[PDB]
Formats: sequence, structure tokens, C-alpha cells
Amino acid sequence: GKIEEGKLVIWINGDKGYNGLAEVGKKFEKDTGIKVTVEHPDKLEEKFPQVAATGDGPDIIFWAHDRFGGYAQSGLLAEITPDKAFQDKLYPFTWDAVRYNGKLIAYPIAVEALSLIYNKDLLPNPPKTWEEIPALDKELKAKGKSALMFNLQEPYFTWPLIAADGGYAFKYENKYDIKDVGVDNAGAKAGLTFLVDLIKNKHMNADTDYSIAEAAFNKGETAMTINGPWAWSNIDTSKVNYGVTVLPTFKGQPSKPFVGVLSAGINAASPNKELAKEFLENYLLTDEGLEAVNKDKPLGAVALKSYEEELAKDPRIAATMENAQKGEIMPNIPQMSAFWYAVRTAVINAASGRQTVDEALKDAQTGSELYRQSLEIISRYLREQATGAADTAPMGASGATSRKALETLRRVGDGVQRNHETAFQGMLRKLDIKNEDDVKSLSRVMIHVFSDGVTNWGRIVTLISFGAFVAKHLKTINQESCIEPLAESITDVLVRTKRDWLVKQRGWDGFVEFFH
Ligand SMILES: Cc1cc(OCCCc2c(C(=O)O)[nH]c3cc(Cl)ccc23)cc(C)c1Cl
Ligand SMILES: OC[C@H]1O[C@H](O[C@H]2[C@H](O)[C@@H](O)[C@@H](O)O[C@@H]2CO)[C@H](O)[C@@H](O)[C@@H]1O
Ligand SMILES: [Mg+2]
Ligand SMILES: [Mg+2]
Ligand code: NA
Repeated sequence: GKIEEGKLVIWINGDKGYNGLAEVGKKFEKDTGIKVTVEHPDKLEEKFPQVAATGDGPDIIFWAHDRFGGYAQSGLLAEITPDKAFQDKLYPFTWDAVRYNGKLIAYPIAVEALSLIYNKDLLPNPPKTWEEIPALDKELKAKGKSALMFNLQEPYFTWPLIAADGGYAFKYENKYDIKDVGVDNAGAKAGLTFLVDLIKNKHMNADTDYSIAEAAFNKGETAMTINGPWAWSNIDTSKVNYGVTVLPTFKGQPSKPFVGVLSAGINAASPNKELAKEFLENYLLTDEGLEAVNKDKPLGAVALKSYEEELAKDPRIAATMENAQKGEIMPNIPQMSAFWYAVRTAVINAASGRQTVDEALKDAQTGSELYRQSLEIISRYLREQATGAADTAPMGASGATSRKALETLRRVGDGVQRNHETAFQGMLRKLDIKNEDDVKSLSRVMIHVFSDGVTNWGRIVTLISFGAFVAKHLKTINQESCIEPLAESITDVLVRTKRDWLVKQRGWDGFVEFFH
């Protein structure tokens, strides 16, 4: 392996208490003589899967739980095995946030929700509604102050307002419906339009980012910001007289933050998995370990029952959990990163005027839907090609698109498979695909062949058509069970390598129109 044996390398994001975490590492080091190194890499959430995909990287990775499903799907995480006694030390819903396909894939650390943070000296009674913020900004501007500044470059911070009047990511009612995406519905449009109107009317600036908003609040220039518990330390230092409270309502509805559980995963490629377990269970997830990190930058409502009993007495934590209860724990489906990228682009483009709100959110909808919709089309095609019989089940949400895409794929794919039969036979013989482990190795090959050159729908049909050819083969040799992981692999390659192009074509609607 590439990861060094007999030491621990730990990666955590730069807005967390990494010096406090390093103190916990030093205690581990003192006991054992084993080196512990804490780093906070730039763009951590993208750097980790890049390096781990090659069998490299840190032993332990920290992030909110939403990204861990994708990491697990990609084989980048070890299944964790806490014993019953340890599990019973943390709240059950925090374990729920780090369960993926029935397996625990990380240790939960703390519950994060955004709150409204306000300067009591400027704004002793913070607004209950978003709607009153323009007038409040006018009053404050007369005094050389602004009402509100927060990070407009990460959709995490704008999401609560988008979700307020009915925007949603993937439909949840008790039960998910991942095919059902609510990124460009009327509620989402209303929320984002209100945000863009704030910018148009000079109550906010589209360029405001994390550092700019934090500095303005901590210098006493803006009366409000929106942030999580990690931000409280720097406000303490600034000596601003601040409060932490419920987010404003929009159209009478609560703002609904996406709630994260800061979690610690173990690299699948680590030769130090037992060391990592010992560190996390016996050093970090203890009253003294969490206090060391919390004293650096507050964690929020921690997963460890014994310590949370103390933290819960803090009105700032009470406010954190009040906001959390009005929001929703993030999914950890593997396309969460694509959802976030899609909405990130929509907010930035709407705020800058590069797109209208309507067209921005339409693109984010398509981007968010891409994986599940492509998988439905591709899986159905590969299966009916293997067996000869079509799936009689209803398509579900966006069913017309999925149905017409499959119809188009059948028609165009028939010609492609006929004309490419000799080429496909040759490639199949060269690849020698015998089983599920062989199928798992195909992703790298696909990416190599499919990434280079101009993208068009014909090439995408050839990708999927060779998939169907391989699926027929797998069926013939009594490996029919391999067809679904084959479809998942092809889908992953398609939507990752051609994301921007696919959104530009309006996804599968463009496919249907191109070949009408
Ligand atoms: C399911 C699967 C699909 C693949 O498609 C690669 C991109 C489409 C393609 C191209 C292309 O990108 O132009 N050329 C091919 C030649 C053959 Cl014989 C088969 C496929 C193509 C390639 C592989 C290795 C696998 Cl396993
Ligand atoms: O903005 C999209 C982003 O949102 C969340 O990231 C949060 C993170 O959970 C917090 O701990 C803190 O670091 O702020 C981040 C926002 O800048 C998701 O967890 C993340 O995956 C997503 O990209
Ligand atoms: Mg568009
Ligand atoms: Mg649609
Ligand atoms: Na007052």
C-alpha cells in the first residue's frame, strides 16, 4: 500500500478546530510513541476522493456525513465496527447519518446547523422574517451599517431560504423518492428570487464570501450573519455582543437548514485501521477529547451523550438545535456532491445575473437528477437487452423523459449494435469479463476511452450499447447478477465525465429531441 504503516494521518476542514484535534493527537502520541499528524488541506472534500481512489491519502477523513455515501460507493471507506457499548454512548440518530447500504461507514462527531447570528448592540431584536430585512437594511445603512452578510459562494448558506417555501433536494416524506427532485419548483424559485432581489436592491453583494462576511460581522459592520457553531470562537475574540437565534421565516415558513453530522471515516486503503479506531473511540469521542476540539472551534451538538448533556445548557446550542429541528438531516446518496455542485452554480449564476433564476434552477434540477435518471434508463436497457423482455414497472417521476429516452435508445442502439457487432465482439474478447470483480475494473477503461474528444449523443449511445452487449454476455454465462453493477458503473462514468455537456443538452430531453 501507499499509506504509511504505524502512524496516523488525519485530514479535517480548515474551518474546524484542527489545533484542538492536534492536541488530542498529541495525547495519543504521548501514550503510544505513535506519530499523529493533523492537516487541513484546501478543497478537502474533493482532494480526499482524488487521492483515496489511488489507494493513498489520510488514514482518517473528517467531513459532514453527506459526502461519505459517495466515498463508500467508490470503495474509499472502511466499514467501522464499534461494539455495542461504544455505540450506545452516542445518540442513535447520529449513527443513522453515517449508515450506508446497511453498514456504518464513519464515526459521528457532532450535529451542525446554521443559525442567525446577530449583533445585539446594532440589532437588539432580530427580524422574525426575511421580508422585513430590506427595510431594516435601509435603516441600518443610514447609520453606516448593513443588515445582513453571509457566504453567497456556498449553497449550504442559501439553502435554508430556498427550502423555506417548498424547495427540496430529493423528496423525503417519512421514505425517499430520489427520482423526485425539487430544485426548480415554485418554492425554490421564490426563495432564490428573494435573494437575487436583495442583491439587485443593494442590500447584499453577489461577491460576498465566507471571509468577507465573517470580517464584516466581527468588525461590527453588519448586524447579522448566517453561520454554524465553528464560527463562534472568532466572534468571541472580536468582542462583539452577539446572539444566536432562529433563522427568519420566508412566506411565513421556517427556513430549513440542511443539517450535517461532522463525521470521521477510515480510509479503505489504511493499514492502520485498528489504530484509527483506538484514536477515534478512546481519545476523540470522550468528554476530554471533544472538549479539546470544542474549546478551539465549537462543534455544535455533539454525538456523545455524556458531553452533550453539558453543552445542551448553552443557549447557542439550544438555538442550533431549534434550527436543526426545522431543517432536515442531509441524505448521503452518492450523487450528493453533484447536487451541491449544481445548486452552487445556480446560486452564483443567479446572483451575478449570468442566468435568470428560472434558467439557473432548471440547470440545477437537471444536474441533480442526472445520476438517478440515467441509471434508470441504462439499467432498464441493459436488463431488457440481456433477457429479451422489457420491465413492466412504471417509470415514476420524470417518467415521460425516462420512457422516451429508453424508446430512443432502443431505436438508435439497435443500429449501433448491428454496425458495431464485430468491434464489440473483439473488445469483449480482449477484456475477458468473467465476474463481478472483472466488472469493477471496467470504470478505468471506460473513462480512458470515453473522455477524449468531442462529445455527442452517438458516442453516448455507443457507450451504453457496448454495455448492453456485455450485459447479454453476462446473462449467457450465468452472471446475470453482475448486470446491475455494470449499469451503475456506466452511469457513474457518463454523468461524471460529461456532466457539463449533459446539462447543456438539457439532459435526456436533448437526447430525445436530437434523434426524433
Ligand atoms: C460498457 C463499456 C462501454 C465502453 O464505452 C467506451 C466509450 C464508447 C466507445 C467508443 C467511443 O468513445 O467513441 N468507441 C468504442 C468502441 C467499442 Cl468496441 C466499444 C465502445 C466504444 C467501454 C468499455 C470498456 C465498457 Cl466495459
Ligand atoms: O455548500 C455546499 C456544501 O455544504 C456542506 O458543507 C458545509 C459543511 O457541512 C460545514 O461543516 C461547513 O464546513 O460549511 C460547509 C459549507 O461551506 C456539505 O457538507 C458539503 O458537502 C457541500 O459541498
Ligand atoms: Mg438549461
Ligand atoms: Mg423534467
Ligand atoms: Na428593542
